[PDB]
Amino acid sequence: LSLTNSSLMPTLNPMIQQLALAIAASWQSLPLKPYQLPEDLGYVEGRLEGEKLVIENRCYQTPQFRKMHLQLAKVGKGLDILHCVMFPEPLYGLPLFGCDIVAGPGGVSAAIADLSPTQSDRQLPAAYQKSLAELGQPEFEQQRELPPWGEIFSEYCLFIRPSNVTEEERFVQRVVDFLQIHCHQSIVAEPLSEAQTLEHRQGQIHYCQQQQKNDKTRRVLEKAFGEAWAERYMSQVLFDVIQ
Ligand SMILES: C=CC1=C(C)/C(=C/c2[nH]c(/C=C3N=C(/C=C4\NC(=O)C(C)=C4C=C)C(C)=C\3CCC(=O)O)c(CCC(=O)O)c2C)NC1=O
Repeated sequence: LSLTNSSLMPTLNPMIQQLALAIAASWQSLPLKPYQLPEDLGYVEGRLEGEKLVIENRCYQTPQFRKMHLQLAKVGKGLDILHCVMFPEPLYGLPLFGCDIVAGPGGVSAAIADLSPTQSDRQLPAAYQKSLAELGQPEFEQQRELPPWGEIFSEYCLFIRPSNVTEEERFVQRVVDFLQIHCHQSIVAEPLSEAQTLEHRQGQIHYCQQQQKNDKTRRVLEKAFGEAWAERYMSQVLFDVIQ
């Protein structure tokens, strides 16, 4: 999963670079297998009437994680995006790790990270609640309220505009902490019952359906590739509904 030869990495916002490295480091020694995206996608570029969008995809799986997708993107010279989701295998009932960072010439505008529930009661498993609580409440000067579709995110969801380098680093460290908890819980998780697996699958389906309501992503994709491409990308590459 080496990022050493990434074409985008050298030109991305430093917070995005550090987060990409931290995600890759978390995954590096796992029992990884490739996950083939639709059309074996790995790098793509598109332009219509405006700026070009350039995307680099990395995607893996393990027995506990159905799909581990790290996607870096740049629109034109200055708009930088990191997208990451670890989709759980429903059999093990783990939450969804996700993060999104958007940055421009004015710095990072949006930083989101969560471990999101899949249970019918919309709660994280008890072990996650406990480990997350023990991190303490992080201090951020510019909190942002989630849009309605963001009901899918846990009570521990971060959504901020970082105010300075200190906050950028605090946010990255909290994502590192989330990944450490997630990787640990994955090694103590056992296969669940058919009824429980079903429940968790539905939580993941709902997560994907709600993520597809995000017009901030959709507009960026549409401006570079058009409506049909954006719909296929969001529904098949980013947030595939398992069935
Ligand atoms: C893949 C391509 C991709 C694009 C083009 C993208 C764009 C993107 N996402 C954004 C917001 C956002 N992004 C998210 C969250 C997520 N988004 C996610 O993909 C995941 C996994 C999460 C959460 C774990 C949220 C909650 C917002 C704010 C939405 C809003 O303000 O309405 C914004 C607005 C930034 C701002 O208001 O400062 C843009 C331009 N994000 C992307 O990932």
